Amino acid sequence: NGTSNRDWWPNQLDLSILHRHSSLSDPMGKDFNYAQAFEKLDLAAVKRDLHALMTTSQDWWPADFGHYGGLFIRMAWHSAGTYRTADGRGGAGEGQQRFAPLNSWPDNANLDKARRLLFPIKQKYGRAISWADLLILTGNVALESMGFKTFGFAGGRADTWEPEDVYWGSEKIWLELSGGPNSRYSGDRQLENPLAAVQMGLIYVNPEGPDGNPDPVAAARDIRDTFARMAMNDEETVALIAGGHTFGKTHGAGPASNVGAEPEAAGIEAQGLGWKSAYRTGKGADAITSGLEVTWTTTPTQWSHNFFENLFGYEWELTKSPAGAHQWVAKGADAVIPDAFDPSKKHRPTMLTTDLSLRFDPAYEKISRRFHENPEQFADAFARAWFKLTHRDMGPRARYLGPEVPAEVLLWQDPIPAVDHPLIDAADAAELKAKVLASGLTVSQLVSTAWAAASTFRGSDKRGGANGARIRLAPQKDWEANQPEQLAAVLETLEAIRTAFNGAQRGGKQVSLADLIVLAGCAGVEQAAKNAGHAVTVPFAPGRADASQEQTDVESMAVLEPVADGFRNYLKGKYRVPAEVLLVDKAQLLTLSAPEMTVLLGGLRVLGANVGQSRHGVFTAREQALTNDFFVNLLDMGTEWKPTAADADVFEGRDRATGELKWTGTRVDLVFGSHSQLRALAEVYGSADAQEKFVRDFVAVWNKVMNLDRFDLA
Amino acid sequence: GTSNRDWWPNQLDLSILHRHSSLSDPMGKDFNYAQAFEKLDLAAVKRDLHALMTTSQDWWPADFGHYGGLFIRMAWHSAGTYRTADGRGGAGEGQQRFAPLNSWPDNANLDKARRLLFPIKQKYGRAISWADLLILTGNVALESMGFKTFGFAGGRADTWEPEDVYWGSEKIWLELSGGPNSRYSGDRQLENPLAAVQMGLIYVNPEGPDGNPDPVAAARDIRDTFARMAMNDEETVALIAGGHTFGKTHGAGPASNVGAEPEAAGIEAQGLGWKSAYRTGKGADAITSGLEVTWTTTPTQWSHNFFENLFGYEWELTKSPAGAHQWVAKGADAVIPDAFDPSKKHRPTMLTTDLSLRFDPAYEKISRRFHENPEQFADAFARAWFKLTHRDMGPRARYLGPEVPAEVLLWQDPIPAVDHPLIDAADAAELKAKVLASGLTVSQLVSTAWAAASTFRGSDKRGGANGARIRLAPQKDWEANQPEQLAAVLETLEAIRTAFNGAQRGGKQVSLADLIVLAGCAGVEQAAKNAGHAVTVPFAPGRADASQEQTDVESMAVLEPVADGFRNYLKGKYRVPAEVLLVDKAQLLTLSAPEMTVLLGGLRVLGANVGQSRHGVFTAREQALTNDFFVNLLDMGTEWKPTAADADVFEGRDRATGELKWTGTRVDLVFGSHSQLRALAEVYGSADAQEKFVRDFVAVWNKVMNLDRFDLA
Ligand code: HEM
Ligand code: HEM
Ligand SMILES: NNC(=O)c1ccncc1
Ligand SMILES: [Cl-]
Ligand SMILES: [Cl-]
Ligand code: NA
Ligand code: NA
Repeated sequence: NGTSNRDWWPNQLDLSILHRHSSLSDPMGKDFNYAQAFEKLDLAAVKRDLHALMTTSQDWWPADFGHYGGLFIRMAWHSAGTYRTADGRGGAGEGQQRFAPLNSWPDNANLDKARRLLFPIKQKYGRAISWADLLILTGNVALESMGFKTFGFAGGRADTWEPEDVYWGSEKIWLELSGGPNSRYSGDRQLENPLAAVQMGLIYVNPEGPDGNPDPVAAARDIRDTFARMAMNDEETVALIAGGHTFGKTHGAGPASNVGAEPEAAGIEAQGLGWKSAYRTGKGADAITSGLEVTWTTTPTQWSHNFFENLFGYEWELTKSPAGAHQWVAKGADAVIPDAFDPSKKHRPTMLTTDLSLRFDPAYEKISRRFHENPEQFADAFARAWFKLTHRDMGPRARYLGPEVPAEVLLWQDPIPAVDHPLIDAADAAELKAKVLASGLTVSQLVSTAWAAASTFRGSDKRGGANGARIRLAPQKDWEANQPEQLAAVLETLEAIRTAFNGAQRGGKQVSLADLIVLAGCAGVEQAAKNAGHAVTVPFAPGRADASQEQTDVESMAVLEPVADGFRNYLKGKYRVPAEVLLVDKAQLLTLSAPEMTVLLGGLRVLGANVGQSRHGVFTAREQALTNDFFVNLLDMGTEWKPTAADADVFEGRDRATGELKWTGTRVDLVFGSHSQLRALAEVYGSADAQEKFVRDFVAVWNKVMNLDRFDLA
Repeated sequence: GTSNRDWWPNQLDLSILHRHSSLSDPMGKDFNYAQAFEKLDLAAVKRDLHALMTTSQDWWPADFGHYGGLFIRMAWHSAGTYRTADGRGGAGEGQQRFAPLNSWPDNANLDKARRLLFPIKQKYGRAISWADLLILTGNVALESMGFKTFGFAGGRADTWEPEDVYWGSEKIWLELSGGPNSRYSGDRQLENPLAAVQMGLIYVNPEGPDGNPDPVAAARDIRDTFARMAMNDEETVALIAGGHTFGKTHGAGPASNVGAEPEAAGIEAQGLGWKSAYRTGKGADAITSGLEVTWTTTPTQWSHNFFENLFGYEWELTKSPAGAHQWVAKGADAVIPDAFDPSKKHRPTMLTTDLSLRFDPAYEKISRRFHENPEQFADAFARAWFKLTHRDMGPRARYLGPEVPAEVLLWQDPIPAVDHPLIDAADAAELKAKVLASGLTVSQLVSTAWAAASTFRGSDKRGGANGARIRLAPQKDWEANQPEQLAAVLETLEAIRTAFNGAQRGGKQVSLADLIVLAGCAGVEQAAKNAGHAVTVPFAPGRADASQEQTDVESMAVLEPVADGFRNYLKGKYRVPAEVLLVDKAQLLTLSAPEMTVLLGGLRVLGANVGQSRHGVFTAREQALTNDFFVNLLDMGTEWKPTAADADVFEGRDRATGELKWTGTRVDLVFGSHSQLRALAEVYGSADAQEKFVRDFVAVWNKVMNLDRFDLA
C-alpha cells in the first residue's frame, strides 16, 4: 500500500537487478568459498542418509507407496526445468526453487513438502552441501533407490540468498490461457522469446493439452517447442518424459477448490508451507497437487519398462479426474496398477494427454517404439538426458566437483581441450603485444575483436566467453554483430603472428589463438591509453585453449548470438523491449554493476568498438584514445537533443545557441544522460578530477570481462 | 514483466536493508568523503557560486538577473522533506536528485536549478558532494543578497540510489484529503510518520487546506507540518518570512501547458522535466506552482519588506493567470519590480499561507515582534536556516570545514568534550570483572546496553549510547526501557563507576555512557561463557555523559521505541504488521537481513525481551549465547497456531502429542515463514553453525554499540 517509484513510473528502467546478490544479503562471510566446503563433505554419508529418507514417511505428508522417490524426482526435475536457452536464466544451479516466485508456482505445488523433508539432512551437513546441490543429489538418490543407475553427479552449485530477477512473462493471472491482454503467444502459436513455458507458473506445457484442449498431437507441438527452448531434442525429450513417468503418480483426489494459498500467500503459522487442502485428510490418499489422478506403471517405486508397454499396449479413452481435469484411461483393461495407500484397491492404467503425445506425434512415435523394443537404449538415453537436464547450467567442466563426475566429455558442455604445454610468461606477452601493435592492426580492430570474443559470456548458465577461440568457428565467425569481414582480416593477421611465435619456440611452449585474441585486445587498450597520454599496463592471464569445430555444436551456439549489444551500439532488429532495457539485461548477464556498465560503455564508444564504425555515441574528437570524453560531452548543457523525424530512436545533439549539429546518439547512448541514477554515475566520470580514475576503472572492468569464463583459474 | 511485488503485494520487503552496497557506488571502497572535503578550497567554491548568481543561462533565464531566490527554494526543499517521526528525508543524502523527489510537483523546475550547478560540481569533483553543494548554494545565495548566515558544515556524503521511504499511500499526485488512501483521519489528524498535507508537497498547500483559501485554517496545517519537521512557532515564522523575502513564484499561464515531470519525460529531455508549451516556456513565461506572487520591492536583496507589506496593506482574494487562489494588496500602487521588463511594476501580492503569519493569533504576535525588530527577525532566521539545513547531519563530530558555528545548540543533543585520559584494555577487563561480580545478570546487562544503544537511527543520525541519556528524562521512564529495572541497574553501575574513578591517578576516569556499553559487553561475554565459549567482545571507550540541561526532553520523544522487535515489544496495536515494523527498525539501525536475524535470535536467548516475556525464548538455557532460537524455530516436530485470545500470538505444540512447547509473536515466527528470512535462519540453525553464530552475534552487537561513534571517524 505505500506508493513506490515503480508504481509512479512503471516503465522506467530497473537498475537494482545489477546490484542483487551483494555481500549485504549473504549470510556467509566474504571469504566463504563453497567449492572448498563441498570438497570436504562426505558425499557418501549424505547419500546414505538420503537413501534412508526415501522410506521414512512423515505423517504430515505421508509417502505414496511408502516411498518418496517419485516426489523427489519431480522436485529435481522442476528445479532444473525452469531453464531457458534464450538467456540461460532458470535452472537448478542457484537453488532458486526455495525463493519466490518459483516456490509458489502452481506447477511446484507440494514441492514445499519435498524440500521440508530434506531440512534435517541440510541441517546435519550445513554449509558443506548447498540446497542447490542437495535438490539434484536427492533426485539422483531417488532414481538409484528405485533401481536406476545414473550417469553421474557433480557438486558445486553455490546457494544464493534472494530471488533472481527473471522475466517469466507479463500475465497477471496464474496459469492464464493464451490470447489475453498479456499473451505470450502471437501468430501461429509463436511463443515469445525468452520464455520456455506455455502458461505463467508452468514448467513446460499443460498436461491436459494446449490451453486445456486434450489433443495429444497438438500437445506434442508444445512439448517439442518448449523442450527445445530448454536445450532438449526429440530423443532427449521422449527419454525424459517416459523416464520420469516410469515412477510415482499424480494427485487429484478432489476438487481443486479445496486447496488453499500458495506458500508466499499463506499465513505466518504455515511456517513456509502452502497449498493446505480441506479435502478429507488433505494429504496422502487425499492429496491434491495438479488435479490429475494418473499412476503410470504397475511398479511405481521401481524402474521398469512398463511405461511404453502400457502406452502401446492399450487404446485410450478420454476421461476426467476427480477434480475435473482431462486425462486418459486404458480401454478394456484390468485393474493392474497398485493403489498408493490401500492394498485392497487396484486401478486401470491411465495416461496424461502429454504422455499420449509420445505415441501420436509421428516423430515421437518412432523414438518411443525404438525405446519400447530396445529398453537398454531407453535407459542409456534417459540417464544421459537426466545428467544434461540437471547440469545444463553449471558451466565449464572445471566447475564440476566431487567423486561422481562423469569422465565422458559431452558436446553440450562446449568443451575446452586440456592444455598440455608450458604457457607464455610475461616476457613472451610483451613480445606478442609488440608484434600485434607493429602489424598495423588498429585499436578499434583489436578492442572490437576481443570484446566480440569475450562478451558472449553469460553468468546465468556460465556459457560463452573467450576460452575456446570459438569466434573463429561457425557460427560466431558469421554473426552480424561480429563484423565478419573485419573479423576475418584480424584473425588472419593474428594467426600469422601466432604461427611465427609458436614456430620459434622450444620445449613445447605455444600460445593458443584464444589467448592471443585476448592479449591483442589488451595491447589495443594499452595503445589507446598511450594515445591519451596515460602509461597503463593491462593485466593478462594465459591459459585459454582452442576448441575445434567438432567440439562446437552450431545450433546450441545460436542462442549466444548478440541480437542487442549496447556495448557496441548494436540492435539486429526492432524489438518491443526498449534498447536501454536490453542493455541492462546484457550487463546483468555479464555480471556487471551499474558503475561497471557505465565505465565500460563510455570507454568502448571512444575506442571504436561500435559495429559498422557507427558514429552514434562517439562523443570525442580523439577516437582510439582512452579518455572520459564520452561523459564530458554527453553532460555538456550547451547541447540540446531531439529525436530525428526519420527514426524516433536516433537523436541529434545540436548547439543550443546556433543549431549546429554536433553529435548523434541512440537510446543506449542517451540513457546515461537521462536516467537519474545513470546520470549520477556519468557525472562522476565526467568531472575534472576523474580522468585517471576513469582509465583505471576501465582497465579493471575490461580485465573482468576478459576473465569471465576462467574457472580454470578459480 | 510481472514481479514478486505484483503477486504478493503485502509480503515484507527486505531489499530496503540491502541498499547502498559497494556494488552501486562508483567511488572506490576506500574513498573517504571527509578526507576529500577537508582539502576542498571552500572559499573558491563560494566565489564561483557567487558569480553564478548573476550569470543567466538562456535555457532558464534568471528572474531579476539573479538566481538567488531559485537556489534558496532549492536548498529549502532539499532540507524540507525531513520528518522527526523517523528521521527520514532531509538534505543529508542529496536525495533531491533521485526519484521520487526529483519529480515531486513541489520540486518543479528545481531540476533547472540543479542543472545550473553542474559546471561547479564538475570543476570540484569528488571534493564536494551534491548533498553539501545544494546547501552551500543556498547559503551563498543568502550571503550574495546581503544576509549573514549562521555558518555551514560540510560532510554530507553523496548517495547513489533512492532511499526507501514511506511518503504516503495515495496513487495520485497531490490528491486532496478524504480519498481512499487519505493520510488524514479524525479531526484533521495527519498519519505518522508523514509531515506533508498532500502527496508530492513539502509541507502545506499554498492556496490553503485542500485548496480552500482560508489563512486561519492554513495556519493549523503550517503549525502541524512544521512541528513534524522539528520547528516551533518562532522558527516557522522566521523561515517562511525569511524565505519569502526573496524571489517570486511562477504561474504565467495555465498549468495544462506544463508537460511530464523528469522521471516521466522523454530520453531527449536529458534529465529535465516540466517542459512548458506556454509562450517561451521559461523566464517571463515560466510556470512552476501556478501562482504569480512577488513579495517584496527588492526581491534580490535582504530586507524587512515582507512584514512591511504584510502588515501595511489589507488583502483581496484573486486568481493567478493559471487560476490559483492568491492575494493582492488593496489600493496599492505598482511598487514591485517585474522580473524581466524594467518598464513594468506590480502591486504587492501574498499567498494564503503568508497571510497565516498575520491572521493566526499566535503567529501574529511573533510576526509583529519581527516587523518592529527586524534584527530579531534576522537572527531567528539565520538560526532556523542553519537548523533546517543541518538537522539530519548527526553529532557535531561529523561537521566539517572552516565555517562550522562554534555555538553548541540544544537541538544537536550535544555531548561534552572529554578532557581526561581514557581507560585502557586492562582497565576494561577490570571493570568487566567488577560488573559480573556485582551480581548483575546477563539479562540485565544486555537489556540495559541494548536500551541505551538502540535509540540510534541512521536516517538523521540521532540517538545511540553516547551521552548516557538513558539515565535522564525522558529515556529513563520509557516503558520499553523497564524503568524500575533500569534504575536498579544504573545505581549498581554508578557505584562501580564511583569506586573505580575514586581509585585512579592522573585524571583517568570512565564515563557512565562507556560503562553502560562495557557492562553490556561483559554480559555478552558471560553468556558466551555460559555456553562454553570464551570470547572477547570489542569495546571502544570515549563516550561522554550529557546533562539534563543539555537534553531537550520534547525533541527526545520521537526517539521512543513504540515498536522494538528486538525486545519483542509493541507499545500498542498498529495498522502496520509487527514484522514490517521490525524491518523498519533494522533499516534505522543500518542492519542487513543477516545482521537483523543473528541479532534477534541472540537477544531472545539472552533475556532481552521487555517484561521477561517468554515469547520467542526458544531455549532451555536462557542467558547462554547459543543458536537455540533457530534450531527450535525450525523443528518440524512443532506445529504452530494463533491463540483464540490474541491472533498475533502463536502457540507451538508437539505435532504428535499436542503438548505446549513454546509461544511466539509475529516477529518471532516471521523467521520461520518468510522465504528469505527462513533461508537465513537455516544457516544459523545448522549443526555446523555454533561458532559462526557466536562470532556473527558479537560482531553485530559491537556494530550496534558503535553506531553513534563518529568521534572514531
Ligand atoms: C511434457 C512434460 C511433462 C508434463 C506435462 C508433466 C506433468 C506431470 C504432472 C501433471 C504430474 C503430477 C503432479 C501431481 O499432481 O503430483 C507429474 C508428476 C511427475 N512427473 Fe511429470 N511431466 C512432464 C515431464 C516430466 C519429466 C521430464 C520428469 C522427469 C524426468 C517428470 C517426472 C515426474 C514424476 C517422477 C512425477 C511423479 C511425482 C510423484 O510421484 O509425486 N515429468 N508430471
Ligand atoms: C508554509 C510554507 C511555505 C509555502 C506554502 C511556500 C510556498 C511557495 C511557493 C508556492 C513558491 C513558488 C514556486 C514557484 O512557482 O516558483 C515558493 C517560492 C519560494 N519559497 Fe516558499 N513556501 C513556504 C516556505 C518557504 C521557506 C521555509 C523558505 C525558505 C526559508 C522558502 C523560500 C522560497 C523562495 C526563496 C522562493 C522563491 C523561488 C524563486 O525565486 O524562484 N519558502 N514558496
Ligand atoms: N537472472 N540471473 C542471471 O541473469 C545471472 C545470474 C548470475 N550471473 C549473471 C547473470
Ligand atoms: Cl535465474
Ligand atoms: Cl531518506
Ligand atoms: Na540459469
Ligand atoms: Na534523513
